[PDB]
Amino acid sequence: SLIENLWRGICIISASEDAFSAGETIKEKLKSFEIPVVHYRYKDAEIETIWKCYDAIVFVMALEGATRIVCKYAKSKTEDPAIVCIDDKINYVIPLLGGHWGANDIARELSVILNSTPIITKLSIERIANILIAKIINPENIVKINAALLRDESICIDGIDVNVNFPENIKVCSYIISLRGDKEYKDKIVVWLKPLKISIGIGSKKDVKMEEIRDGIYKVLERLNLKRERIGIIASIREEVKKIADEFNVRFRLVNEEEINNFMNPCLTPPSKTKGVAEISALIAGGRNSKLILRKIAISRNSTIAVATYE
Amino acid sequence: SLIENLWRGICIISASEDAFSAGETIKEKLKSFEIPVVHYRYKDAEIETIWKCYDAIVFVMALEGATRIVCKYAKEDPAIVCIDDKINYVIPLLGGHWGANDIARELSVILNSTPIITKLSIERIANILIAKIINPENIVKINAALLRDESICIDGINVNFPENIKVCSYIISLRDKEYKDKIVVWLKPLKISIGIGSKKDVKMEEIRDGIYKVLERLNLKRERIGIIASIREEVKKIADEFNVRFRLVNEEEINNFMNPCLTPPKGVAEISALIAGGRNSKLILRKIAISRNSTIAVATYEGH
Repeated sequence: SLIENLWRGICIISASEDAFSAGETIKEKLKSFEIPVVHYRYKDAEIETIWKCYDAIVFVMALEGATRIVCKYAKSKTEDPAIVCIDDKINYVIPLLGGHWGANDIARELSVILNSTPIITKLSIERIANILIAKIINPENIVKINAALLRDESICIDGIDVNVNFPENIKVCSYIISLRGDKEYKDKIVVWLKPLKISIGIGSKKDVKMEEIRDGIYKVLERLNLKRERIGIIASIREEVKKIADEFNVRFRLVNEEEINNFMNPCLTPPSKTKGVAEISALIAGGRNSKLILRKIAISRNSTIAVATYE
Repeated sequence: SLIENLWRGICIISASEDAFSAGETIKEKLKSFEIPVVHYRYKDAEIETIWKCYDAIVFVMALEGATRIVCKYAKEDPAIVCIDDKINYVIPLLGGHWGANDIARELSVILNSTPIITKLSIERIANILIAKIINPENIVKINAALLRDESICIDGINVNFPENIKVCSYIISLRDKEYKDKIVVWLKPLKISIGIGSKKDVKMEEIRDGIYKVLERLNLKRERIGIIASIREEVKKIADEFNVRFRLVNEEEINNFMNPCLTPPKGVAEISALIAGGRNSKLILRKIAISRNSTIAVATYEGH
C-alpha cells in the first residue's frame, strides 16, 4: 500500500487543542502499521524544512488554514509531499495536494486506518528514482520522460530484479528508465538510474537482541524491496551488531557517542517530548551527502532501525 | 436564507467540459430560487473583476484547482465554495467566517449534495443595510470589536443578524443623536434605483409585483425607492403609483454605458438602474427574471 511506501514518513501538524488530540490519535494508529510518523504542534513547526523531509503531511485543522499553508510552499509538482487535511473530529480526509502522484490513495488508505471518510474531488522520474532508491544520472532527459509519464504513455523500467508494483504503462517502449549498465537502446529516450546501496543504522539497548535485529533487517529489505546485495553498511553503537553485519557479509561501523552528540541533519526524527541512534548511525555510516530513506522504525522497545543512502 | 441574501449573485466558474455541464445544472437550480447567477468558463473568466462583482463564487473542479486559483486572489472577499464536477460535495474554501459554511449547507440542500464543513465587518453590514458609512475613521476599531465578537448595537433599523448585534459599548447608527462613552459608526441609508427590462408589449402586472418582491428581498418599504427606470415609457404609470420619479432611458444611453460588474450578454434592467442611479451608482441586486418578457435589477440612488 502506498501508505507503507511513505518511507520518510508522515508529518501531522495541528494548530488547536482539539486538533492536537486528534493528531495524537492519528499518530498512534499510524505507528500500528509501522508508518513512520511525527506529530508537531504548529507552534513548533518549521514547515519549510518539514516540506523537504517527509513524504506526506497531514494538517489537522479547518481546511481554510491548511490551504493557506499549502499555498506558501507548493512549488514542485514532481517533488512536493502529498498533503491531506483532516478535521479535528476526524470526520474527513481531504487530499489538498498531490492528486497527481498519490494523494487520493493516501487519503483513502488513511481513512481506512482511521475509520473516517475520504473526500475525493501518475508519477515523475524523481519519484520513481526515490522509490527504487536510485540516483538519476542524466537529468537532461528528465523533462521528456515526465511529459510522457503524465500522458500515461508506455515507459519501460529495465534491470529491476525485484517485483515492484507500478502503474500499468510501466512495463518491466519509446521511453526507457534503465538500471542496466550494459544495454543500449537504439531509437529510445533513456534515463539511466544508478541503484544506490543502503546504510542501515541500529539503535539498541546494551542487551543486543540479535534475532530481533536480524528479523528487523529482513523486514526492512522486504519493506524497501531490496536484496541483501544492496546493503553497503550496517552501523550501531553496540559492537555486538557486528556479528549481524558478518551474517550479511557487509561492513560494520561502530559509532561512538562523541559522534552522535555532534551530528546534525534537519530531517531527523525529533526526541519524544514524552536517543536518535538508528537515524544518526545510518547517516554517518552512509557518508557525506547520505540522505535518510527510512525514517526510524521500532522493532520493539529495545530496538530501532533506520536506513540512509550509502555514498 | 443566507443564499437568498447574496444580492450580487453567485458566479459559477468551471474549467473543463464535464465541469461546465455541471455548472449549467447548478445554474438552473439557483435560477429556481431567484438567486442571480452567472456561469463563466475559466478561459473566459476575468477572476480579478469577477472577484469584486459577485457575492460568492462556485468553482466546479477538483479541490486542487480551486485552491490554486483561490490562492492567487484571496485579498471584502466573496464566499468561495468548491463543488466537484459530479456535485457530490460542496466544500467552503474561503469566508468560513462571513457565512461560507451556511452557503455550502444551503447550497447542498438545494443540490442534494453533501456539505463538507471542517463574524461581520461594518462594510458588510452597511451593504446589508443599503447605506453608506460616513465616519470611516471608526471602521478599524468597530471591526476589531466585531472580530472580538463583542456585542454591538444598531440604532434606527428586522434583519437576520447574529446574537451579538442588538437592535452596547459599540453603536452603529441610522438616526440626529449622540452617544457618550460609546464607539459610534454612523450610517446614512441610501434610496434605490429600480431598473426594469421589458419587451415592447409591457405586461404591466408582472412588473408591479416584481417591485414588491424586490422590496421584501431587500428588507425595504417603498419610501426607499428613489427612482424607477426603463426603456419602456409605459412603466412610468407604475412609477406614479409609487409616486416616485420615472426615468425613461434611451438606446444611446444604453449603448454608451459600461460597468465591469454587468451581467454578461440587452442588459436593460441593470444598465437602466445604474444610469438612473447616478454617477457612482453601485449594483445591489443583480439581474433577476420575472418571466421571459421581464427582468429587474437594483442599484443605489446617488441623486437628489
